[PDB]
Amino acid sequence: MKTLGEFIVEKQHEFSHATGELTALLSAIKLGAKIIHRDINKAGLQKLDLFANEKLKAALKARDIVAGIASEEEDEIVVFEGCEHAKYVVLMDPLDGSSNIDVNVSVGTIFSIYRRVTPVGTPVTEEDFLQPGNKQVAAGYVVYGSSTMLVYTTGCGVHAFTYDPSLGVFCLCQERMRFPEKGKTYSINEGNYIKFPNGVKKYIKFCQEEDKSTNRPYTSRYIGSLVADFHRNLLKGGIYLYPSTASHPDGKLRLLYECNPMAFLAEQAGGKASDGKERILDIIPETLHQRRSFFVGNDHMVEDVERFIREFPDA
Amino acid sequence: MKTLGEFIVEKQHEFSHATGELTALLSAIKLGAKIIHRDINKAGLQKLDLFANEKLKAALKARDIVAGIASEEEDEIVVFEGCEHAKYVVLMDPLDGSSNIDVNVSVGTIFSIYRRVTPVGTPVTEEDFLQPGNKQVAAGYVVYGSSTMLVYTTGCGVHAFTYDPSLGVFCLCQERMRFPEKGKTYSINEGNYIKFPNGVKKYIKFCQEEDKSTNRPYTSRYIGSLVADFHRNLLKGGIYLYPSTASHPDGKLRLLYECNPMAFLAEQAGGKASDGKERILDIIPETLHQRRSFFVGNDHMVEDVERFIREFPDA
Amino acid sequence: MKTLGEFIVEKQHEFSHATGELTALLSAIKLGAKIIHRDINKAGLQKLDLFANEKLKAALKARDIVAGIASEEEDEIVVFEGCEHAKYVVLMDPLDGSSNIDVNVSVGTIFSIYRRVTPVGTPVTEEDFLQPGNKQVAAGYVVYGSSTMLVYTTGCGVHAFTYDPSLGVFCLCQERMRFPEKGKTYSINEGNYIKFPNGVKKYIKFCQEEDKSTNRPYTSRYIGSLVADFHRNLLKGGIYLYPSTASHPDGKLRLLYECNPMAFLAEQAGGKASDGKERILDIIPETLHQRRSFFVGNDHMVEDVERFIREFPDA
Amino acid sequence: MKTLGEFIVEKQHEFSHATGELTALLSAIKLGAKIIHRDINKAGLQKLDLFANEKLKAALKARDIVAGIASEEEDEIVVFEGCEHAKYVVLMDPLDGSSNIDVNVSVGTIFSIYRRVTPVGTPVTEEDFLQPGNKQVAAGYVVYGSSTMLVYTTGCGVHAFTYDPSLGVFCLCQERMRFPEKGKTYSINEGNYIKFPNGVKKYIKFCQEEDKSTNRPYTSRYIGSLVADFHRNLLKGGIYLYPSTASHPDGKLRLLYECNPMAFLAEQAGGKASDGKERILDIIPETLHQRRSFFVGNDHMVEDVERFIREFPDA
Ligand SMILES: O=P(O)(O)OC[C@H]1O[C@](O)(CO)[C@@H](O)[C@@H]1O
Ligand SMILES: O=P(O)(O)OC[C@H]1O[C@](O)(CO)[C@@H](O)[C@@H]1O
Ligand SMILES: O=P(O)(O)OC[C@H]1O[C@](O)(CO)[C@@H](O)[C@@H]1O
Ligand SMILES: O=P(O)(O)OC[C@H]1O[C@](O)(CO)[C@@H](O)[C@@H]1O
Repeated sequence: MKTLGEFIVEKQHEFSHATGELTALLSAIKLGAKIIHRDINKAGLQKLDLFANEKLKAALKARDIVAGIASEEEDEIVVFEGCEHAKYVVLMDPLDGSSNIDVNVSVGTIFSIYRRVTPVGTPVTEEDFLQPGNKQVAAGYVVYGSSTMLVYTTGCGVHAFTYDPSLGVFCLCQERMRFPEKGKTYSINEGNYIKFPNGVKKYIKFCQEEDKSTNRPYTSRYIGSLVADFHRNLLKGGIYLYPSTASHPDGKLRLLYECNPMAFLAEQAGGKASDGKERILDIIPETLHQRRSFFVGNDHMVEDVERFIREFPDA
Repeated sequence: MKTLGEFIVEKQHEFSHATGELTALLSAIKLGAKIIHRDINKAGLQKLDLFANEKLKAALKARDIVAGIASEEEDEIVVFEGCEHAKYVVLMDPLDGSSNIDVNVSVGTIFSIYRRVTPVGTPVTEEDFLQPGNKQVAAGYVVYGSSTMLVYTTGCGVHAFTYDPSLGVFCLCQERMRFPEKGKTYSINEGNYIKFPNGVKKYIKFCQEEDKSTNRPYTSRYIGSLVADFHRNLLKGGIYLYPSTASHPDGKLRLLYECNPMAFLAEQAGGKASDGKERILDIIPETLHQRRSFFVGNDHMVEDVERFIREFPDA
Repeated sequence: MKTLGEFIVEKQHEFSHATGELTALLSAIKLGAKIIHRDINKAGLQKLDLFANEKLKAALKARDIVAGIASEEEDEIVVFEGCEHAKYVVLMDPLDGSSNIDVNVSVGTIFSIYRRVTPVGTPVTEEDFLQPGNKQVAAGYVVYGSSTMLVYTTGCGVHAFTYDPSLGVFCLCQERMRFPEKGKTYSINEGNYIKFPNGVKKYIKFCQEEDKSTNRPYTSRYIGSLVADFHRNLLKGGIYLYPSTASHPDGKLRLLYECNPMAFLAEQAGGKASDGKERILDIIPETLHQRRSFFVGNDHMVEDVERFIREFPDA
Repeated sequence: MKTLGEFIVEKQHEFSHATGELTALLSAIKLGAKIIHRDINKAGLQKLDLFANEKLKAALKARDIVAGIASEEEDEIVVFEGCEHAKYVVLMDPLDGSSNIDVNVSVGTIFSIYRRVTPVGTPVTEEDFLQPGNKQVAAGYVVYGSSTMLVYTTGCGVHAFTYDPSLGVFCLCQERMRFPEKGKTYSINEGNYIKFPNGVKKYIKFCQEEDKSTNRPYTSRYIGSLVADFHRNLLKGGIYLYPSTASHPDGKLRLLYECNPMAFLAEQAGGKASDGKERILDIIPETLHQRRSFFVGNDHMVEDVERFIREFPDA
């Protein structure tokens, strides 16, 4: 058995070799993950979003390693007083899958870590949080399901750890997660069908056609939690889609707090992350809460989606 | 706080007032639930189906309260040697949602309890397991999600309990679960679209139409675990569908191990359970592993499905 | 692995064959044990005595199996309203080893169960609680140490179970506990030396003499918790002593809440329990809070104590 | 609530301000503590000494922060291959209180940390482990009792943390532990009376005299585990004694693995640690497994012991 902290130490080559800092950063994350897990694993016994938000903020501030954070739950960025010396910033989706807490269905936490651009000693600015996904030095998520797992990458593969309640520690369970050769599952809220872009509706149809030669029709799975749907598709192969709709002209997901980190992860796993046309990681952010269409998963599936959008433009 | 065992004692009027027996029966179930939960909550650290199966069988035999069991994992019924005196039989789906174990997604256990028809002292026969759903004296499920819960009914409402890891006991969290007034979510594997009965495809379309007056289009949620999808729809309102397809001419779900218990539960919660035409609970079983189309959830939604099937017969 | 409840079922011959009742009784005890354990295992994170007291009382009342209880923490007996039909009474030392809670040292719970003498339907009276130890139908203790264990007897051996935090259940770990052939440890608060009866001081000296032929000098162990000292001496052999002193003319331990149950246990394990002269179990109680000198453990050691008291009377 | 790791960060002034290293060191310790706790909390469900030994060694090697270790269970010192660059060495008593594991009585782990004297890059030598107690830069213990706690010091007070099973993390419960103004408990194995040094026997007598003005006679407590007896005496006041006997001419405790660390702790808490004549921390070690008489606890009590030894020399 190998713990997360022991793995961090063992993989010196990652994170620009600043091993000491990576341990402090993830230590904050897992502590928050342990705390949130505790409240969630006893939910029965707009509320937990705030709790997760506060717990993660406080833990990150307590390691005196982060200069400030950006949260999907907050309007502005949060500058940690006394941490003007820190050189890292974190963006996070404290609790992804809000509609799943009360139903005892999987939810998760997403985090994205960037190295600040603004001078140390001084206070961080939106400038530090509006960097393109391709500049992240770290990203990952925590999934609170039948078991609680932490998954992350720094640019050298996707590593997964499982919390062992018997010990109270996270243990390595998979060192190099990779999408399988092909996918056969699509995850999308088909309820919003009529309002989907025409190219996406064509793709859906494609998925439902009978062609055993290509494993079609595909299987449909949609948990309602991006972290949970992503996790499954990475292990079993599949694609997750959330295009623009009536309610969300520019998609629903936040580009900075959700799209980029999951994109950095999908890619490090051999997958692909797109907004239907361009690479999510190369998009230049314009606002802190900018949303974006998201298509992530097996490369061939995302490509298919991209192709249908091409051949069938304008919803 | 009130435990499951203390609730059993307090609700003497239920289970034909044979309180002592109900406690032994559920004690077996929760023990199995605790054991399975342990292996599942540490899965990372066709396999668990067998483990759950053996654990539940052994626990039920150890209470010397059940005469024999029928399992979805077994070809024949299991007669408990030395229990020919027992007067109850149990049918069970040890682990529902096989495709979810490896992905850390919710799975569950389903159980159905009948009073034997064959004379005590003698060994139980399929006759005891081929009774119609409306004769069950008890039914329920265990859902292993962000938290582990046990849900059951004996004919007087649906009761839910949450496992408290801090104590190692199940506590009441909801004494009378009821479907809300209306539902706005449909759960079905849309991947199998083209092969669905024509009436179901029409219903799907119905669900996707824009009519704010009726909360349409509906939301789409499909976890892939019947227990998890059912649980959510009961708390939030919704319908779960699994019609006949190419792969499953008579639906996929087993009538005795899955349909009947969930049906007894849906009904006790104010919902409705149908195979598209008739009431699941009044169907006379023909074989031990008989499958059946299943439509369960809010009454108005099931009725809609029934109506479309009527107006659009033959797939 | 075998659980406590499964062991209860398997040993039908015990408890006058009223198996159903024994399960309800111990179920109350272990629930209280689980609850107390939870608060104790997080003490750091005259107070717990009250908490343990209330929790045990409530659990016993909730099984609707006990008519009333007598507690070392209470002045009077407690009559359970609505339980006038119950036919069992319980005496208990909710938290034995008060001076050990704050220091993270072992403490325990002791319980004694009698069948009532007064007519059912009517309310129990002190008469039901002032019966001699030899009439107990059940007795045992819970020890909260490095691990939490429940130990009990109904008159057919001493059975021990260990709480498995991984499962949240008590498992059999020893079905027939017996004192070893000989003991080599004495447990007494030697601080109260000068005030000990002369016969006891002689015995102490005896214990400290050099005579390898008899394993002397003996080892001295005194945890300060009767349950913890008893437990060790039963597994490893030894004697526990608490004679009369300046502060306690009639010993410190309560005859009904501490002496009798531990005596019933010592005896069932092949040991012996005395007040220095007579058998604890045959003493006729005079008051609810009557105290008594106590000498329990390996038979040969208790006999030695009895002999010195004889040869050296009057402190 | 504040975690151990967050406290480490907050107390930068300690450990020569090399905060990053202290976190890695204690991280190893607590991981070992979590692992051992797991096996101990399920002992029922010469053996654990070895298990604790291996687990602690491996954890320390995995942080790549220690150059080598000295264990009470090992004949020679252990040089960590690949860690010749490390600049810290650790001496440890993996499992203190061997005679307590099987009886579910408290046991603990003791550790002592020194900065190496030999050149980095090269392999550590006994020279690095034979330094006097006053050169330790860190010391502490883990006590596995009703709850599991970690206690340590670097020279600025004694800090205690309690493991929270609900979270799987150690939380601060006491930042500055100090012996109370006076003590009233003595901990010694009085079984070895006749062979004790004459001065110690006089002290024992002293402890048993009646003099309410000085809280005499004192209370006697002896758990059999040095870590557990020490812990209690520090919280409640008291003295722990283990003089030379027939079996142990130079006392039983090891000077390096037990005496020094506990001494560094006693002192940092306002107490005193002596071998009956000189200060334990200033003794120059001669051998790796050198034993020594030990008298630790409230300063006035140790002084009394020292005085009686003076006035009554030669056993
Ligand atoms: O309810 P909808 O429209 O399907 O949105 C679900 C999506 O929203 C989120 O809950 C929040 O971004 C995602 O986790 C999930 O994929
Ligand atoms: O993979 P499919 O065809 O969607 O089937 C999923 C269904 O099968 C089961 O896993 C087994 O009955 C159900 O729990 C679930 O609803
Ligand atoms: O503090 P003392 O006088 O040694 O008494 C300790 C005894 O008192 C109790 O704490 C209470 O009866 C026992 O558990 C223990 O054996
Ligand atoms: O069995 P004895 O001689 O009292 O020795 C007990 C002492 O030995 C140890 O178990 C080992 O050093 C200590 O923890 C304890 O204080």
